[PDB]
Amino acid sequence: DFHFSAIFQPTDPHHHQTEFAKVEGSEKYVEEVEVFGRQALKVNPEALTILAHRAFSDVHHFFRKDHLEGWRRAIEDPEASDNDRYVATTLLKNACIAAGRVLPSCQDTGTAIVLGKRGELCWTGGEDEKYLSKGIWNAYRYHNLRYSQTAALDMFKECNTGDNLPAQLDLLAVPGSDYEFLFIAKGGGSANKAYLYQETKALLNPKSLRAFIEEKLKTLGTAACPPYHIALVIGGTSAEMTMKTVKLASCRYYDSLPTTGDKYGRAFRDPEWEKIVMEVAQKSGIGAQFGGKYFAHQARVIRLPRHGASCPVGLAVSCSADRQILAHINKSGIYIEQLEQNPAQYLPSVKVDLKRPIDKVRQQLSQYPVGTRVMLNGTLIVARDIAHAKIKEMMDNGEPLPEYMKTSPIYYAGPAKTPEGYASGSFGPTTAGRMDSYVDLFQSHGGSYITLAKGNRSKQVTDACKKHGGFYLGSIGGPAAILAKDSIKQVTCLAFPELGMEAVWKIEVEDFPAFIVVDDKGNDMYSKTLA
Amino acid sequence: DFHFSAIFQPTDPHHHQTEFAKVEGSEKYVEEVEVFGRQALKVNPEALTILAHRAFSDVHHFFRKDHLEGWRRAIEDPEASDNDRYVATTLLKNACIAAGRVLPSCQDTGTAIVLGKRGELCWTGGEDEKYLSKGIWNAYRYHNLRYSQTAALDMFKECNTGDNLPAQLDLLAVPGSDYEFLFIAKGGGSANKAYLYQETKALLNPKSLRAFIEEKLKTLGTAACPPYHIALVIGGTSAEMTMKTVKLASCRYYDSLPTTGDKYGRAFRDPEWEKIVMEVAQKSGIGAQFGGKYFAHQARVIRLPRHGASCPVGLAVSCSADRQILAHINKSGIYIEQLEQNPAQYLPTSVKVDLKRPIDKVRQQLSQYPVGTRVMLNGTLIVARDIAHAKIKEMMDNGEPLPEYMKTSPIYYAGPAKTPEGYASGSFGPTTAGRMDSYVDLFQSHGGSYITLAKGNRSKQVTDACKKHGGFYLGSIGGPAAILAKDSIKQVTCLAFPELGMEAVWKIEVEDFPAFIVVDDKGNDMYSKTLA
Ligand SMILES: O=C(O)C[C@H](S)C(=O)O
Ligand SMILES: O=C(O)C[C@H](S)C(=O)O
Ligand code: SF4
Ligand code: SF4
Repeated sequence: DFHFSAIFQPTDPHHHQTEFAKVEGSEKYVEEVEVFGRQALKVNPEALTILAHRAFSDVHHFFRKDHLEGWRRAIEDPEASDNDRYVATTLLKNACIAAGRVLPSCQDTGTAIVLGKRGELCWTGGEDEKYLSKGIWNAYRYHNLRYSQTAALDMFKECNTGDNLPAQLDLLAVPGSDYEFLFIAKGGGSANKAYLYQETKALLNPKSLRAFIEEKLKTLGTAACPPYHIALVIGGTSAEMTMKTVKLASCRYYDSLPTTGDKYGRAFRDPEWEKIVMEVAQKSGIGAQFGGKYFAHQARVIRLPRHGASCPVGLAVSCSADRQILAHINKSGIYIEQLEQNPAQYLPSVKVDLKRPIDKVRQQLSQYPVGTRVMLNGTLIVARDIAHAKIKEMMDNGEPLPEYMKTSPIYYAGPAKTPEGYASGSFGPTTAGRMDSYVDLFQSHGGSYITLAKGNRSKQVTDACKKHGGFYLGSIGGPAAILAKDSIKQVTCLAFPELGMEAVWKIEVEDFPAFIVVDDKGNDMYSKTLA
Repeated sequence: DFHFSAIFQPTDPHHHQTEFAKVEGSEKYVEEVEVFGRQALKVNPEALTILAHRAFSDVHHFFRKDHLEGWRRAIEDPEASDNDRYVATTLLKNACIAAGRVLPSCQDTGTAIVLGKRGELCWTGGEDEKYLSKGIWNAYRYHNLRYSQTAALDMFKECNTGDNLPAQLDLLAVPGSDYEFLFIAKGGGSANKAYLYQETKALLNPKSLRAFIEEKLKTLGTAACPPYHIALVIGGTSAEMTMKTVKLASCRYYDSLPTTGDKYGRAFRDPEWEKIVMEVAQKSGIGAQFGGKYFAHQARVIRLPRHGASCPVGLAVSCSADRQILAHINKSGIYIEQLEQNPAQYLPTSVKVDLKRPIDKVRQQLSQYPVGTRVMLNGTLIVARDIAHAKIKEMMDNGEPLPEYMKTSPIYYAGPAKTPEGYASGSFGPTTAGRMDSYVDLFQSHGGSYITLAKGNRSKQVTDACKKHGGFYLGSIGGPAAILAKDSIKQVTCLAFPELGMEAVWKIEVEDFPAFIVVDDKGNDMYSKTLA
C-alpha cells in the first residue's frame, strides 16, 4: 500500500532545456572512476571556485531570453502605455551597456546565493562552502561590483563585511555522481518582496483566491523595479518550504513541473491561474513602474500539498536585475548556462536646474502636476538607510540636521565600485519606502524637501510633502549602468565613509531622468493604481 | 585577503550535549571502507527506514526535559496564575497518558519533517527519500496516529492522502562519512504561527525592537497551545533562510551558537534579547492559554547577517506538542535521542453544564456566568472543522438549509487521531478556533453554531456575532488530546462526510470535559485585555 511520491517531479530535472557552454579545459578538474561497482566522479574543488567566479561575473552583464523578450514586448505592444515603452527601452539600453562587461546591470549586485545538488558519488573533498565562497569572493573583489552584506557585531552595531560575503550556500544531497547548481545574484529590494501569508481553507475557492491575488499584487507596488517575474505558491509543508519554492519558481527553476495534481500530493504548475495572475497584473494599470500594462513579464503559480490545518502562501518577484545562472559539473567538465550576449537585437520633459537655492527648485517643481517627466542637472546629495538612521540619532541628541541635507535633492542610492578611468560605477536608485519614516521629521527640521529614488511611498510621505512643501521624484528603477555612463559626472564621499556604499555621497549629474511622483499639494502618481 | 566564515558555527555541531540510545544490533547496517585513501561508510538504506519509524513513534509519546521542566515551573512558580498551574498540570497529566505508548500526546500528529545531513562519503545507494518515507509511512500506518496531509487534485479540489505523506525531506550535503538527522513532527497550528516580516534598519534600535516584539508576540495569541518555545530571528540572507533558521531555533537546534557577532557576519544567539522576549511574554499577561505569566517556556533569539537593503525577520513557536528528535548513523550503528520516559516525576471550582438539554436551555445557563468561568461539559458534541464548514457554507450558497445536525448540540472543532483497539476514542483535542471565524455569524443567522468549543483566541467578528445572536465560544485547554480521549470522550460516531477522514462530521459523547467561557452573549471576551 506504500507508494513513494516525490513532491517535485519536473519532467526536465537536469534542465536540458537550457543551453550551456563548457569552460575550456575544465575536464582537467574531473575524473570518472568506478568504486564498489558504481560510477563516481572525483572533482577537484578548485572547479567550484572557477565555476562560482564565472557565474557571479557573467550574471551581472547578461540576461536570459525570456527576460529580454519581455522588455521587447512592452515596447512593441500597441496596448502598452508611453511610460511602459519608455521604461522598457531604458532598461534594454542599460542591458546593452552592461553587456560591455565593465559596468554591472544594477548597482545592487545582490546577495550571492548557491543552490547546489551534490550526487552521492560526486566527491569534492567536502570543503565545498569554502571553495564556492572563494570564487564568489574573487568575482566581487576583482570586478566592478558592490559589497552589500552587513555584519551584526551585536544586535544593533553593524559593519559592512567589505567583500559581499557571507553567501547563502544551500548544498543538497542527491542521487548520482554529478554536481548541479543554480546561482542567484539576488537584489535586496526584490528579496524584500518575498512575502509569506498564513491562510486557510476559506481562501481556496475561485472568488476568494482571485480577490486575494488582486490585493497582494498591489502590495508589491513598484518598489522592486517591475516588470516583474511574479511567482505565487499556494500551500506547502512549512513556511520555509513555501518560501524556498516561491524563490525557485521566480527563477523559472520549476517550469517543467506537471500541470495536474494527484492523490499523492505532488506539486504542480497551474497554467490557468498563471493566466489569471497576468490578467490581474495587466488590468491593475500599475504598469512598468509608471502606469500601464506591463507590471509583469510572466507568472508562475505552483500548487503544493498542505497539512489540513495549514495553508501557507508565498508571493515573490524577480526584478529588472533578473540574475540567475544554471550550471553543472560532470565527467566532461564545468558547464555554465549561456546568457544572451547581444541584447541590442531586442531593441526595435522639463529641464530642472539644481544649481540654484533649493527654494527655487521647489518653486519650479510646484508648477507641474504629478506624472511630469523632468531632467535634473546639478548636485545631488546621496544617502540611504544607515545614513538616515545616523542623522535621526544626531537630531535626537540635539544636533542640527546636517547642511548637506538642506542644499540639494536627496538621492537614495549606494554605488557599485568605480571602474578604472570611469567617473562612476553603476549608481541607480534605492527603494524609497524604506526611508518614509524620516521624511516628515527631516522636513520639519528644514531639509529633505526633495527626494529622488524609486518605488511608491506611504501616505505619510504624501502628507509630509503637502505640509512642508516637498516633492518626491521617481527615477527609473534598475538602469544603473546607463545612469552612471551618461548622467553621473563626479562622485565624492561626503560623510560616514566607514559605511562603504551606504556612505553619504555628493555627485554631479546631467540629464538625470525622473517623474514627479509626489507633489507639494497632496497628489501621488500612484494614488489610483496602488490605493 | 580572503577569509571563509560559515554563517552557523555551533560549538556542539554533533549535539554531544544530547543523550542518545543505540538501536540494538544496528551496527549490522553499516560497513567502514576506504577508497582513494579516504574513509567512507556504506549504509544499508533499510537503516533509514528503521530510524524514521522509531523517530516518528517515540516522538508522539515522550518529551524533552526542557519542555517538561517548563510545565513544572508553571506549577511551582508563586508568580504563575491559578490558570497557569491548571493548564500546566493538565498538560503534564496528558504527557503521562501519552507515555503509555498507546495514545499520542496530540490528535494532530503533525507533518513529518526530516532534516538530514549526509556526509560526502556516506553511501546509502541514494534512495534516501524513499526509504525515509517508508519508515514514516510505517509509523503513521501501524500506530494510533493521524493522516493529516491534504493533496490538491487541482487548485481547489482536495483529498486526504490517507497515509500522512508526503513528508518534507531536506537532505543536505556535508563533510565526512556520517548521517545526522533532526526529525520533527510539526503540528499544523504551530506551523501556522511561523511569521515572516520584511523590516528595515529603522527597526534596529532598542526602543523600536522592543515595541516590535511586544506587538508581534500578541499576534501569536493562544492559537498554538502555549506555553511556547518562542524563536525570533533578526536578519538573514533570504526569506526562506530566515524562516528555516527560526524553525530550527524553535527546536533548540542552534543552542550552541556563539553569543557574539564578528566582522565576517556569523550568526549568534543573543541572550540579552532572549531575556527581553521572556520579559515581554511574562508581562503580557496572556499566560498559559487563559491568563497569567506562562505564555512562554523559553526564548531563542538568533541575529543573522543581512543585505544592506534588507531585514527579514522570522517569528515562530514550538507548541505544547513539542516534538523533535535528533539522530545519527555512524560506524557504530544507529543512534536516536533519548526522550524522557517518566514524565510523572515532574508532577508535584467549575460549573457543571449538562449538554443533554435543549440547546436554548444550555445557552440560558451559560448566560448566567461571566467570561473566564470554568465549566465542565457533559453530553453530546457535534464535531466539525475546516472542510466541513466550507462544504456546509457551499451548500448554503447553493440555497440549501443549514443542516439540522448543526443546530442541536454545541459545535466542537476537532479532528480525531485513529482509535486504538479497545478504546472508545483516539486522541481528540481541539482545533484552532480562529480558522472558523468567517462561518460563525452566517451559521448563527441560520439558527445553528450558537455554542462553539475549540482552542485559541478569536477575532472581533465572533464576539460581535455571539452578542447579536445570543451565542458563546468555549475554550477547551489546547493540547491535552490523550487525557481528553482517555477520560472524557465516551463514544464517537461518524455522522456526515465520512470521505473527509478525520475532517468528517462526528457525533461524540463526553463527560467532565473542561472549558472556559471565552466569549459570552454580551460582547465580552476573555482575551480582550491581553490580546487587544
Ligand atoms: O541596494 C540597492 O542599491 C537597491 C535595492 S533594491 C534597494 O536599495 O532597495
Ligand atoms: O489539526 C489539529 O487537530 C490541531 C491543529 S493545531 C489545528 O487544527 O488548529
Ligand atoms: S533592479 Fe531594482 S529591485 Fe532589482 S536589484 Fe536593482 S535596484 Fe534592486
Ligand atoms: S499542541 Fe496545539 S498547536 Fe500543537 S499540534 Fe497539538 S493542537 Fe496543534
